[PDB]
Amino acid sequence: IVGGYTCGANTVPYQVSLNSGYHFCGGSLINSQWVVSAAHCYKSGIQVRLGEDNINVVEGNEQFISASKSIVHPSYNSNTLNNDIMLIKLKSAASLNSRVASISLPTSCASAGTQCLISGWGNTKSSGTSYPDVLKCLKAPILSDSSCKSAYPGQITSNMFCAGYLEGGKDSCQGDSGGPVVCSGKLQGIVSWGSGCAQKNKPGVYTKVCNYVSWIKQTIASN
Ligand SMILES: NC1CCCCCC1
Ligand SMILES: [Ca+2]
Repeated sequence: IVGGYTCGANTVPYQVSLNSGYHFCGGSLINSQWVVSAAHCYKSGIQVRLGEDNINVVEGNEQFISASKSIVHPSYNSNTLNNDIMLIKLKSAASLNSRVASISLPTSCASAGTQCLISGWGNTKSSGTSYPDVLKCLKAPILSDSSCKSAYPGQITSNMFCAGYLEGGKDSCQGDSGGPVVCSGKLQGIVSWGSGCAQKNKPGVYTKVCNYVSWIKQTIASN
């Protein structure tokens, strides 16, 4: 997260870190045994880490649970990043509490102008590299479809939205991939892609979760 703030320990209780020897992606806990992330975060050997703040120190509220399976969206295209969504099932159910909690799926899509919370352990620099150990947060509005399409001609599908600031300076970045965009207590987006981070007229692009609610529910119900 570039141009954000330190969230505070366990203030984003649905935020997970995906770890394969190291943090490589964010995710969102949607019930006791399932996490939603980006399809471009797919890999084998995933351990889901819940209750994290400092991802380099065991602080006492963590639960470490290996994934039993991952399900990438059937229509995910890794070239265009259309349908950039994946479900991860935990080998055992997480113990839910104030610091480890699921985030509700949307019942309807969020509109341009809606204020959202974006979070993750990604790069905090727009040029060069610095990775924070503690969770970073960014408050950012959803942008209009027209401004999103104007920013990224030929690349924005009906399964994507832009959020952030056309002036730059505030954005998600490398390592935030797969993490949450939460608006009015609902998971509306997944950190997906962008051209660099925090660059003028290149806001972050996010997977439009409301389009996938039926798929998520049905997949969970049979897996
Ligand atoms: N805003 C994006 C975050 C996802 C990873 C690519 C970097 C820029
Ligand atoms: Ca920790």
